Amino acid sequence: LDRIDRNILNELQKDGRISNVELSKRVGLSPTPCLERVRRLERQGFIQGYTALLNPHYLDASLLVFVEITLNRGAPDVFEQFNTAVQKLEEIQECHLVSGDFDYLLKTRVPDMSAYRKLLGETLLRLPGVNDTRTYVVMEEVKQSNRLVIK
Amino acid sequence: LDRIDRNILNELQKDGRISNVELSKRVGLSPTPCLERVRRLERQGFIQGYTALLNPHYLDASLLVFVEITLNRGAPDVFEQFNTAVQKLEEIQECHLVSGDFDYLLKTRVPDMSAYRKLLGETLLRLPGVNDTRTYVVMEEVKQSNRLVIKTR
Amino acid sequence: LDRIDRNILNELQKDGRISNVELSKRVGLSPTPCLERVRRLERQGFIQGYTALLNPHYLDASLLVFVEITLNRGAPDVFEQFNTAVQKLEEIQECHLVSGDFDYLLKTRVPDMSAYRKLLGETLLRLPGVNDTRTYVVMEEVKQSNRLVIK
Amino acid sequence: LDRIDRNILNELQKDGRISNVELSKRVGLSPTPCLERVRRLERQGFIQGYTALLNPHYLDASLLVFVEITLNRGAPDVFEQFNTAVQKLEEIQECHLVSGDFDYLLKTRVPDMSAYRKLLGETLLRLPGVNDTRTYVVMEEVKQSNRLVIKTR
Amino acid sequence: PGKDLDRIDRNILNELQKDGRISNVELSKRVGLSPTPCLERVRRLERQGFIQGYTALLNPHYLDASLLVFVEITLNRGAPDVFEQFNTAVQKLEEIQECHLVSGDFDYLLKTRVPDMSAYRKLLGETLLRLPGVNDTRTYVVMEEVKQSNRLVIKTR
Amino acid sequence: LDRIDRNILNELQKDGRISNVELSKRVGLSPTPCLERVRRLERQGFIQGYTALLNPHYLDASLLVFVEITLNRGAPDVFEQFNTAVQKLEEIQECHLVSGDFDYLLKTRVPDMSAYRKLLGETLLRLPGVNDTRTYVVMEEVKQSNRLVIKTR
Amino acid sequence: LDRIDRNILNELQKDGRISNVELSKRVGLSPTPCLERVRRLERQGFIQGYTALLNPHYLDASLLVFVEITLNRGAPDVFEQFNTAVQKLEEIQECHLVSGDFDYLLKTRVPDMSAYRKLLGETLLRLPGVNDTRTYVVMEEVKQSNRLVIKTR
Amino acid sequence: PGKDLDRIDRNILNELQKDGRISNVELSKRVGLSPTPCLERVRRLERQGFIQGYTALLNPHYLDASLLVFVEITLNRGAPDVFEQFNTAVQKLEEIQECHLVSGDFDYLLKTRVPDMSAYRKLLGETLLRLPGVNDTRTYVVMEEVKQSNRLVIKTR
Repeated sequence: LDRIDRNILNELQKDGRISNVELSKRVGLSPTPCLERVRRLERQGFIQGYTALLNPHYLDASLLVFVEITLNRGAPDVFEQFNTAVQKLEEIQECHLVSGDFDYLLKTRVPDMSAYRKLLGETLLRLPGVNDTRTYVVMEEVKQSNRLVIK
Repeated sequence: LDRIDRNILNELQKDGRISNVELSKRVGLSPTPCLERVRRLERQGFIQGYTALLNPHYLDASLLVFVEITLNRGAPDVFEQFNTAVQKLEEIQECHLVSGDFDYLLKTRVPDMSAYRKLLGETLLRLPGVNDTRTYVVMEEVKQSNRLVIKTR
Repeated sequence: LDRIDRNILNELQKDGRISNVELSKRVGLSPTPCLERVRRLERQGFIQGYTALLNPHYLDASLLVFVEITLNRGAPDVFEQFNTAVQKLEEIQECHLVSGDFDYLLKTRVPDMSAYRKLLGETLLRLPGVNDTRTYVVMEEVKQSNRLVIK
Repeated sequence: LDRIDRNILNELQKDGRISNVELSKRVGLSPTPCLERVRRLERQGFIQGYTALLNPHYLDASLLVFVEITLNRGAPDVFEQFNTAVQKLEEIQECHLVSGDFDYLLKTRVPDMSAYRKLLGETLLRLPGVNDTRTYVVMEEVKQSNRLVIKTR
Repeated sequence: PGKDLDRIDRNILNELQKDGRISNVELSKRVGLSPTPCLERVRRLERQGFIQGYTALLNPHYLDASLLVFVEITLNRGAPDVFEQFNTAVQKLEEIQECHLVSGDFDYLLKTRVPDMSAYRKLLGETLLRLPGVNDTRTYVVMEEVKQSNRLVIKTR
Repeated sequence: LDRIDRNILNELQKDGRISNVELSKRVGLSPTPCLERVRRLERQGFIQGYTALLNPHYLDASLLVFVEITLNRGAPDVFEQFNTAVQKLEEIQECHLVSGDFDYLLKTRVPDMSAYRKLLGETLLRLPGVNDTRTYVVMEEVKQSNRLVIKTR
Repeated sequence: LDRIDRNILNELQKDGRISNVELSKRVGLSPTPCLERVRRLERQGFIQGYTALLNPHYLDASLLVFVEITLNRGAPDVFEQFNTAVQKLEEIQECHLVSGDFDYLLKTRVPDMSAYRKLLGETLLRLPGVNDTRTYVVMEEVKQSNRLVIKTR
Repeated sequence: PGKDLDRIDRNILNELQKDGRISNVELSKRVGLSPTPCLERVRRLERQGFIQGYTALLNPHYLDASLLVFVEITLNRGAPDVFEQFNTAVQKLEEIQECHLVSGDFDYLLKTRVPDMSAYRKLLGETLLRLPGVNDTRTYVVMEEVKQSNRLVIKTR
């Protein structure tokens, strides 16, 4: 939880394609000193992993859509079971248990407007305990970065 | 739109921090032969870039919250203004313009439940055009991966 | 308004590509007798015209979307002017002045989810007098026939 | 995806009832040379078919009305059932499955305002799954053309 | 252009509604024809259905019913007859003079007349919300009645 | 209030065209006796007058439509203007000023849906300072009686 | 009610920890005199007791959340069960049974948003015959005083 | 794991809330330490902020306030301070003991106490709906109070 590392944190999420060469340079250390420090950050918990970003506008997935799901609270394992079922599906980026008129907010991604339809009713609406599902297609995404705010 | 490149992609996202040789190790290729190919993907538009994923639990953003915002269609630049004004605010991660009741959906991470009350109506409600702002706090984030679905085929 | 013509009406909208050869045959007359009758129906008002149907799933227009528009009643020519402005736009199949929470129901058609966005705010939301616009994209069209019901 | 075929299409829709030669008259082609080409479009999938457009004002369908229907998500076959049950009803023209509040949008033409009250709750409300049905009658239809947008280019 | 409604029967109708107690004799004078021909005339109108009946008008102020209020009933459909069950259930309460099934955000527009506000509050819910399956209700108390005439528009040409 | 009177009113309300010889038989009294009572029952102000009921469907007013009208909150006088200016309009059968999200509620009848579109805007929207105007066509007028509730006890 | 008493209550409500020597100075009377009054003021039942106010933020209860709970309309006894079974739950600060779209309203406090997710479902959803359960986290508790309104006049 | 709250100050707190009039002496006995050390102890707690103050509890039944009702206020945002203007405006009416700004379908959850139903009806609108810009309101009358304790949860370990 050292403060000096915060720089190694921001730059790292800024360009995962930065080896000790440039990573352990812009910071203010040598290719070994803190490069072993950013390594410790990978185990400490900070860095959970690394990944590359892509533009679905290319790979069949140029269509993003959110889905509000409201399932009827029946058996105590209502959510527990749901979560341990929705995760087993990769065609859905996110999913959160919120508070209000609905319970979950899935963020599924698909190619065409036709694809999504097929996703729901076949599996999405086939999830355990679902009762109502309001679909919201995004006509324009103006911001999307899992990057946090490191000072 | 290549074949082997697909596995390349799937591999890079399954693990971004990979060495040149390792990146072309279990893919079915030779070191020098195919490891720089990724550059054409980065030049064209396949690879948008690379980034590290940190745990918001161990950083100053332990709390997450969504918001349904509705912009008042006053001037045609109603949307244009919102967009070119919400980006500057690093407090919010994802921002979308959807169809339906509300118009925008913002996924924001405020360190504390109060911080959000602060973010809201001090830099949030004061956004270019806005009628209502229904907020939905997340009690349990169960899935969160910006990873797409690359399928060999 | 002859009854016997109703058959010539249904078949005609059933296959516009039916010349006197087959059209003036299935009915029960000769290639001349009523073929001159279906001609009269074209002037009488019944037949307004003929057209061919296509599947946008091919030609860039595989994305259909409805838009509820609610404009603030300001000057008496509020609708009059609107209608004499929205018609001058071809990228919109239908448009009706309804009664209720909103005033109009446009049926615009476009290629990608990105196209539509560009349509609105640039022109759609630029229409004279508009104040609120709720967008509804169709994820699945299960029926679409301008065909009426002739008995 | 041809060039001249585009003008062909635009012409056919601008006027379906056209003779073989006339269909290839002002397009920039010769009679026999290009008039049967349309067949490949009809065989492939470009031309869905031809139809005549009659005035609902002079027929027994002078009145038009839209309806926002919401189906209750009970069984996954909730949609499948609605679909394979609304087609059989020739009383309704267009039926769509949209996203948002309600789920379906039906454009129907009932001869008289009463006829609709009849159509509704006698063959309408009794459809496979349904919670609410908000109706919006049309006071003035200003635009109605199934014509698409073919642009030369 | 049909209907073919007698140029004279029209005036008859307009007259009867304008005044529902007019004598046939005077009536026949106001329309021209002899008394007898007018009687079997209004009769054939009162027969067909053009005329549903006659009634007297009372002052909603001289009798406990001064307060007039409108209500909007948006009910939940779930028994393909709900609109019928509801309808054939509001015809039993004289405390409501008009019930209509309109399109839009709500389904029913009711016109109710009660003496007090608390008289309405009573009618509301204790008999109103309890009506055949209904979600919520919007209430609009009349502040002033500028126009109110059940008179139709007979085109006496 | 005289019970026989209250009974006269009721009977009369049920049907006023009835003869005194009949109205007398109902209340159980000689013709003249209460016929002079129904007379004073008028003069006093209990009976605003008599009228016949006509079926709109048979004539020309099958389309009954209620309109919700709101006025500009600017000049306060507008309302008083609106009032004495909306009575003249024959097509407007009833107009009430209520308290709530809107200001007035007009009950109008017309033949064609077009007729309405004509009324609205050519004269309806041109009314003394009008802001909003929401329309509600009726699908079924399940009840319409100006009859009050008199208790014959 | 004695004005001095009503004044004693109020003063006491404002702050009860104050000494009698002080509470006596406020009401303008010798210590003993009304100190015996505040005593009978207790015994009678006007004062349910005394308590200190603690800031939740400082301790561990910065997340205050209200939950709307509905029960199964089956067995009527459930409610009586729910009641005497929900009091034991320390995390549930307040529970009221109201009339409306839902049955109860519980005010609970927890440290982490996780803590809530834990409560809800592990014990909260396991309550005596519960049907629906809508949660409402609070962003700002702008007012919280069990103080009543006593009129010192 | 911080805060570092004295194992003894905790019991102090729990005690003070359990009973707000306890004598310091008795208090010091209940926690162990001598009276004096306990006094400058509760003081440093009453100083920092752990303790906001002391109050007596009155019977909402022996005083006109028997009826308790909850209301849900969903207001319209349009003056980026509306939430502040509203908040700093509900703190002037003692007839409302709890006002919270929660997420979801509505914005405010208020807890109001009035003697009569008509007393509430009065508070409602005449002072309620008139509050700093608010759309509509939902009302929930308490039928029975099963649990009600402002007591927090001090972990005396």
